[PDB]
Amino acid sequence: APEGAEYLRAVLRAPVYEAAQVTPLQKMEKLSSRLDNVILVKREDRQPVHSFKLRGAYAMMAGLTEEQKAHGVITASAGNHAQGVAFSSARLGVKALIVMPTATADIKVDAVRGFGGEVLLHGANFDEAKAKAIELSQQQGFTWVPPFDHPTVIAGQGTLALELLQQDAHLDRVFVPVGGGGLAAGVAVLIKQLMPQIKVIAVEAEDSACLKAALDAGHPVDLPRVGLFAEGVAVKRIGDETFRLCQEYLDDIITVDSDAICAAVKDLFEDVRAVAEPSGALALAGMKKYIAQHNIRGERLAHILSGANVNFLGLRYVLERCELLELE
Amino acid sequence: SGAPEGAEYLRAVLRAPVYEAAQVTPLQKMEKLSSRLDNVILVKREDRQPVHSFKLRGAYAMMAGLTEEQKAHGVITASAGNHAQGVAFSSARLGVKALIVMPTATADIKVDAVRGFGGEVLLHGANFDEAKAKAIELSQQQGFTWVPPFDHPTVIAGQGTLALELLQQDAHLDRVFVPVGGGGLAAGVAVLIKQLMPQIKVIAVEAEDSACLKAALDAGHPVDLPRVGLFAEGVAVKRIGDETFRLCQEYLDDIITVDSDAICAAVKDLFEDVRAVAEPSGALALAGMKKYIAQHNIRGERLAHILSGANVNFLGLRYVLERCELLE
Amino acid sequence: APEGAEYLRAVLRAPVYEAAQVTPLQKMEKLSSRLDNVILVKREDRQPVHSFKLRGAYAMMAGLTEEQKAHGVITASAGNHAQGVAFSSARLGVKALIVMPTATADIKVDAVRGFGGEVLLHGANFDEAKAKAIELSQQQGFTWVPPFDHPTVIAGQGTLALELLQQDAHLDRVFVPVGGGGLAAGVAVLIKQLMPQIKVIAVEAEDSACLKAALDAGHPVDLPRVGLFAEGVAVKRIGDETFRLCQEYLDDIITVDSDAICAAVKDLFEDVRAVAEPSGALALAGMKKYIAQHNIRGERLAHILSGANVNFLGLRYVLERCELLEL
Amino acid sequence: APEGAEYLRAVLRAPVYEAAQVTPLQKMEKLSSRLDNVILVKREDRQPVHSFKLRGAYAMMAGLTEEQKAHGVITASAGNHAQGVAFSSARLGVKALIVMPTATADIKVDAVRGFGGEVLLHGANFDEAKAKAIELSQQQGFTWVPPFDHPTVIAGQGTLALELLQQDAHLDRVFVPVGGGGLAAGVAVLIKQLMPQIKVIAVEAEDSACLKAALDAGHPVDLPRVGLFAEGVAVKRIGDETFRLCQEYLDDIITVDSDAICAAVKDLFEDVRAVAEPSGALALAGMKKYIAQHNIRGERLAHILSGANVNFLGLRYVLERCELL
Repeated sequence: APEGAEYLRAVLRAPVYEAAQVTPLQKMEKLSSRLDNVILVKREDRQPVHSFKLRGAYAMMAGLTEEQKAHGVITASAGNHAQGVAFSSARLGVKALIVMPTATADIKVDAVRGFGGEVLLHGANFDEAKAKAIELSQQQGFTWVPPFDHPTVIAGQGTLALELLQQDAHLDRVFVPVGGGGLAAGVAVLIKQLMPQIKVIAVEAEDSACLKAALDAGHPVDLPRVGLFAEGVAVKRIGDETFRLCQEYLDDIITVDSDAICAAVKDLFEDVRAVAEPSGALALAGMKKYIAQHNIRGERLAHILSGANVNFLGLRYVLERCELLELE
Repeated sequence: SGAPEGAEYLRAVLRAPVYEAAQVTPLQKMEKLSSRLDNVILVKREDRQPVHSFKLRGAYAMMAGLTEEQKAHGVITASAGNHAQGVAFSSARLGVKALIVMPTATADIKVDAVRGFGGEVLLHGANFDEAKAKAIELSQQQGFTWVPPFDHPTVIAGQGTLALELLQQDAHLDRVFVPVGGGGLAAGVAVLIKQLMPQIKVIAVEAEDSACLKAALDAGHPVDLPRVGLFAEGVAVKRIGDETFRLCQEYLDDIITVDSDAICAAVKDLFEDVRAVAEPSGALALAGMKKYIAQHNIRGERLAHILSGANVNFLGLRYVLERCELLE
Repeated sequence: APEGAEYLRAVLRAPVYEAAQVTPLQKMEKLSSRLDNVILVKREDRQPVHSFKLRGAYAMMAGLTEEQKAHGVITASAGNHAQGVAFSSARLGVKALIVMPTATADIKVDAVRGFGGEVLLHGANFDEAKAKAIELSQQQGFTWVPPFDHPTVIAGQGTLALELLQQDAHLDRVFVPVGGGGLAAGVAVLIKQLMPQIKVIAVEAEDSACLKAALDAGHPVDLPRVGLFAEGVAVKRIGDETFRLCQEYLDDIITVDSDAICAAVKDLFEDVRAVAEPSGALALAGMKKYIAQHNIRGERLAHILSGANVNFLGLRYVLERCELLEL
Repeated sequence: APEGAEYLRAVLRAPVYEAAQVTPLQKMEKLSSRLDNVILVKREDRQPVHSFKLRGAYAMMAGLTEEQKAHGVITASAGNHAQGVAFSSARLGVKALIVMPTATADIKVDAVRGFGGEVLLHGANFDEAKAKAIELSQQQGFTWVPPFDHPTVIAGQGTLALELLQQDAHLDRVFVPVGGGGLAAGVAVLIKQLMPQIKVIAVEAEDSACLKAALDAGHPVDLPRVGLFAEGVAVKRIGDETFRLCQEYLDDIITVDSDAICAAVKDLFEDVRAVAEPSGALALAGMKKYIAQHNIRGERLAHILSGANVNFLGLRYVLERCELL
């Protein structure tokens, strides 16, 4: 449980650039002209695993002891965290086992194996895959790699915000997607240590708003049901350490429905020619709603395209909603 | 430079200054498709060009070859898509005025793409034919040099640089599959390869409802098609070019046609193997190759196709995805 | 006189990456095994102008007022600062006049002109060139671009240190060449705000040690004579604001002679295939002498290759001294 | 003894881009203004081993059978060829032994070891190291990787000329340095198959003109003494196949003295900021002499910076000659 000062030094020490790279901060030209603001996208889809999660996973796994590395790492994931851990394991020479639910698509399982990870199909949902991963952790001595709730993982995602401040120090507000809150905690703790004038706003899907629920209650709480449309942010309970940072450093939170998310997927395809996954377009959808609700004009605003690992046939849903939005 | 022989085309391909605007594009193995089809299946990534289609090669070679008088008088063409984007980019890079005529009903995103590349756009006509008629009239009135989309020896040599790159990126290639609209790309690839590695088979691929080259090969000369399908916009060509048909009839090894559903399946294959979203004409050649592999029971070979373009309407993707879902 | 926190925010705000770029931090293999330390070199020669000075020049010039750019900028420089101001003016669309001594090599003034700067040849030495530059500045109203003594110039150079910390946070010590003191002040203030456990060592040539003289006296002092071998560090008086920061944040200082500098040129050519100018190999020379004097083993030590704009014929002196060392 | 058409197909089939890269063709701005020609330099010093030799070595080594690769490769070289063979062996996963004279400088032995080659120091000169290389080849079954006299080596270097034609098709003349003639043969045969109107001119140091000697006699002869200043072109006898191709396809040959080479080293340092070794500046020197001898103006002229693996202390002699000029 470090203070902001220690987090800043951990962000600097995190060796993310042995696996991840500095990603472009690109102006969205069509959307900037339309919304009377300078809107910039942090293109985390350009990482080797096509999401940001490589940063925190590699940071945590490089920081393990020689003993822990020799016994390998385990985790449970539906996709993006699995590719982060598989890729980091190949680079570090460490055995990695990823438990995924039995219903996981072959393309996702293949991607994890292609990056050098061992895959175990187990469980009817993510909760049963995580139970198997923790059980196997204690039984066979694998080290558990948490997808968000860990200071070294938060520091790793914080490298993203450090790049932002050097790529554009005149930023006014940064919009961050939230699942368990690893990324939001890293961005918010880093920015509040270096350039606290910049507003950090968390964005959540309406049917997956576990941080909003935790903020309302004043502590982490379980959601009764989590929507599955945005896979990456389908988290039932915000993390303990991530909530501590988010409750302390976030300036605001906003929620958006499936329609806004799909509109943002279309916006990013037309402005930067990338197909974001729904959780990758989430922060943009929040920013667009924030801009209208608060009548924001003349500012420099950034959102994180956090991932672009999309199911091809799953794009039918996104495109159908976009067609339905045209009819109105 | 009116009806050149093979040796004169070869030297023309070396002389085309395409690398002042275009770039050498990757030749990638499609891993999933290669393991599934028992061949090494490679894709030439022409979507990686600055205008996201190969048409920059022919347009820039032809426009850079014009006299100092013609350049000072500017160029003109009629197009709503890739050819217009290639002419606009070339004119910006050569510092030459370019006017592009499009039908008044053309979508804003198409018009703005050509404008963003540096081309003046004149909206005129109720269809492509009237847009072309205006452009030819303005060519006679105001002295613009018309830039043909395929039927020109310098345009053909410009596209031929694609095949010269292929021979250096993989000289162990067995067969190359090429989409055909008016025949410019196929003529350049065929004449180049038959001058340097004649043992490589070059096979043209056409949409069933847009096969003006199969019609011209059946008749022995260029003929007009009654109706042309519009699904694959890039290859919606009513009549093959005179010079391209001369080279295609002389140097092609085979031709094949595929229906809309085969194209849609190819779009899905390219999104899952190389993470690109091809437009229908850009997946045409892969559709052609997959039918050819099955009809001829081909195994253990090295086969290449050209992803010729990736300028896609986002909302147009829902038909492609609907057909893919019906395909299982 | 900003505080450490203000310098940190100034470093982050410095728009240096509109002109300069992030330079490699390379390991020197041959030297590392020989001296039993991991020795890293920051390759500032890889900047478009082939010295670090682009960072501070562009930051200061981008930060003027629209009125100041309309009137233009002036500076006096013998080489590397001139190419930084020339390049920054072309990128910013600003008029730049550079006063250089009449004896400046044609290759140096052509490089400044090639980068898009007006050159005025005047003066028997750098002093008379600076005097004419300040004179034209008061008369015609050109904004003077200081080579080192300016918070925004210092903040610009500080971006080098911020890169170092993200490229290797397990560094033990960083060795910095010192002329006027802007780079050493940027590097030292930045690192002491973020990773104060890291040691920052200034390195000066013996016949140009105006920071050593200033530290001995407790204030900036004038040097009677300054050696001209290492052109970039041939400064007679340390800057006021750079001295304040250097006195406050530096961990140590060391001086070296012409033989050490020439030996460090040979080292850099054989390990990383670069021809450093004498000022660019200076920090390495200090590092080697520091390692021996303090018996340093098993540490991670970085120096800055600050520039590689060498007069070809001027290399005879360096090669001559290296042959004498070989004998 | 393949024909021109066969070499062309060899150049296309050479898999050089698995180890080597397409190098820049750069205009020399200062020298182009001074000499009233567009003077372009092909920067083969930017190859991973800092010489063109990685092209020929990788193409030959990749063309070996699986059994040959399993038995390993051997060569004799104290400089650039050693680094090319070493680097190719690391990319192909093949064992390589390199025999070098016992007096070879440490930095040269370490550069070959760093690229992944086994070094055996043996012999009082190059001839004694080569004899040990062939001996170890005949006993243990190492495949001998020739530095120049081999059709696949020649076709590997010829990729350099195929790049040149696509980088600038309005080239008038190309100048190539010659040691054993593998580079010149590959460049000359490639260009004469595709754009024969382009002149190819061999350049040789006077102290090492084994190709001019072979052309005078009409067949490969032995040079009595060879100059060692330009190490990479210090070859006693032109190859058999490289001479056959050079004699048929070159347009001209020109020699230069040491001072011309030194002046060219200074020109390249001031125009492109590289320190060429003497063999790498040889082509430029020949081109400057050619330009004056034939009053060439307003043309597009290319030379090959063939290598920049230089001895630092050796620069003292070059610098002294440049000050005297």
